[PDB]
Amino acid sequence: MDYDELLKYYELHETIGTAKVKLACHILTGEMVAIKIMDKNTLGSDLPRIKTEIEALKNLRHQHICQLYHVLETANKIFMVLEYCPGGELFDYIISQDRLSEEETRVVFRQIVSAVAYVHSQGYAHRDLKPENLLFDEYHKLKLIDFGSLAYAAPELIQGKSYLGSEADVWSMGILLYVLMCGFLPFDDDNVMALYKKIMRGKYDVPKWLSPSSILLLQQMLQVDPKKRISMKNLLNHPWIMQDYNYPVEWQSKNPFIHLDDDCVTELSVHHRNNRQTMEDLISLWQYDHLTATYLLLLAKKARG
Ligand SMILES: Fc1ccccc1-n1cc(-c2ccncc2OCC2CCNCC2)cn1
Repeated sequence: MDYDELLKYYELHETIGTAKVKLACHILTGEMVAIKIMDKNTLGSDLPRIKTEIEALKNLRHQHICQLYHVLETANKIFMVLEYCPGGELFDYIISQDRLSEEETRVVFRQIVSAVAYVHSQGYAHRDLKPENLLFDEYHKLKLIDFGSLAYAAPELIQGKSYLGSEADVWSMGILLYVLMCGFLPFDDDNVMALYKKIMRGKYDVPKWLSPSSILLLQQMLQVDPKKRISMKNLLNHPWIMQDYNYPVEWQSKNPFIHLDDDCVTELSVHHRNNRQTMEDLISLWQYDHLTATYLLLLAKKARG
C-alpha cells in the first residue's frame, strides 16, 4: 500500500539513513534524489509539527538549502523527495580532514551564513544547526537540511527559557565555527549534567593554531547572554568573514519561485497534453506534486550542463 504511488515516479535504491532516508532515481528525468520516509503512526502526536516544518520548507528556496521537490502523503506515510547531496555530511568531512584551515573554514562558513541569514529573512529559525545537518552536493557546495544537538544548543534553550530562534542559531553557528577550525567541540563531556554546566559557564579552550581574528569572532558568537551575541546583519560583513573576499556574504536566494526557465517549461510540456501557458500556470501554483518535482529536476539537469 505505502509505496504504490511513489513507485509510479521513482525507482527506489538503497537506504542511507534511519524518518528513513532512501536514494532513488526520478523516472522521467533520470535524476538522483533522496527520499525522506515518515511513518505517520510512529509520529502520532508530533505529526502536526512535522506538517509545519514541511510547509516552512515549501517557503525556502535557496542555493544553500537542500531543495524540497515533492511531498506525497498516503494513509500511513509522508514522503519528502529532496535534492541529492552525494558529498555527504560536513560532520564526516571534518573527521576525515581532522580540522579545516582558517581559509577552508571561511569557504564553508560563508555558505552556512548565507543559508541561515536567508532562513531568518523568511521569518524562520533552524534551531538544530550542527554539521550532521549540512550536506555537500556534487559541486562541493553546502546544503542545509533537518529544519527544527545538546553540544550545539544555546544556554537559554537548554535552561527551558524563552528564546529568539535567531539568537539560538547564532550560538550554534559559533559552535560550528569552533568545530570547523578545531576538529573537536568547545563544550564536551561524557556526562549530560556536566556538559549542561560547561555550556552555561561558556568557558572553552582556545587552541594555539587559532588566529586573533578567529578568536574575536568566536567571542562575538559564543556569548552566554543572547543579547550580547552578534546579530546576523553584522555577521554578513564581519571583518573575519570579508578577509580574502572583500564583499559581504550573498544571502539572497538565486533560486526563484517567480521566474520560470523557458527550456525546462518546454521540456516539461512535451510530457503533458496541455498548451505552454496552461503548463506555466500549473508550475507556478507550486503544489509540490510530480509536476513541481519534474520542473525542479529538469532545472537541476540543466545546471549540470
Ligand atoms: F547523504 C547522502 C550520501 C550520498 C548520496 C546522497 C545523500 N543525501 C542525503 C540527503 C538528505 C536530504 C534531506 N534530508 C536528509 C538527507 O540525508 C540524511 C542522511 C542521514 C545519514 N547520513 C547521511 C545523510 C540528500 N542526499
